[PDB]
Order: sequence, then structure tokens, then C-alpha cells
Amino acid sequence: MKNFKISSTYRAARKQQKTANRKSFYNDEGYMISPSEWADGVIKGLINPKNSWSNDHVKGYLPRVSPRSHWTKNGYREYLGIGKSRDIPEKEPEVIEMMDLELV
RNA sequence: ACGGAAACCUUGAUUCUAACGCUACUUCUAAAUAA
Repeated sequence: MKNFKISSTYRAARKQQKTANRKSFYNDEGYMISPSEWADGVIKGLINPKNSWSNDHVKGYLPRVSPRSHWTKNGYREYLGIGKSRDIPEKEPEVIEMMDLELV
């Protein structure tokens, strides 16, 4: 993810709701396991330590993500997800079908 | 110059009539956490 970053409000919410202090651990099949067997499996190589845990849940429907910015050639700030992009949209696909009995 | 000679245990008769390999059932559910 380069077009976006973690929002500061979500980071603060995760910080002092203390969700990182209540991690859950999973094995290679994604089944919940205690930290002791997670450590055992990671040491023996039967678990990938990277993608095998979760940071509980942040309460409150907060947006996880904000747009990330960059510098233009003018030295101005600009969102990374906006720009020249491309140009191919056509108009639509008008499929006629002026006979369907539309229910009220 | 045999208690001997001549005599088919033979004739016809469907192991046949009726009966659903049948009943319910979406090749389908879950996307966390991190960035």
C-alpha cells in the first residue's frame, strides 16, 4: 500500500484502547492457538511469524486509512491517488429491453 | 429247442401374473489483523 497510509486517529485509537496488548495467534491453518504453542510452532518452523497474529479490534467504526501525499514538480503537495490516470470510459451499454414487466 | 417270443414308463403342460432404485438436498460459507 503506497497510495494510502494509516490514519492518525485510528493509530491513536489503537494506541490507548491497547489492542496490541491483546493479540491473538494462529497456526498455519488459521486456527486460534495460545502464545506458547504459537512460539513453539514459530521456533520449529511450522508457523510463519509474520502473517500469524491479529491486533484484537478497534472499537468505533473509525476509518483505518487516510490518503498519502507527495510532492509535485512545482514543490506543492498533492494526493497520490489523483492525477492524469487514463482516458477510457465509453458512454454506457444501453440494452433496450423495453418489454420487461417491471413489478411495482 | 433258455417260464421262453413280441412291449419306449410314453402322450400333452411358458416357474407364469402385479411392482418407478424412489424420497428431501443452491458445489457452497468465512476476509480478521497489519500496511
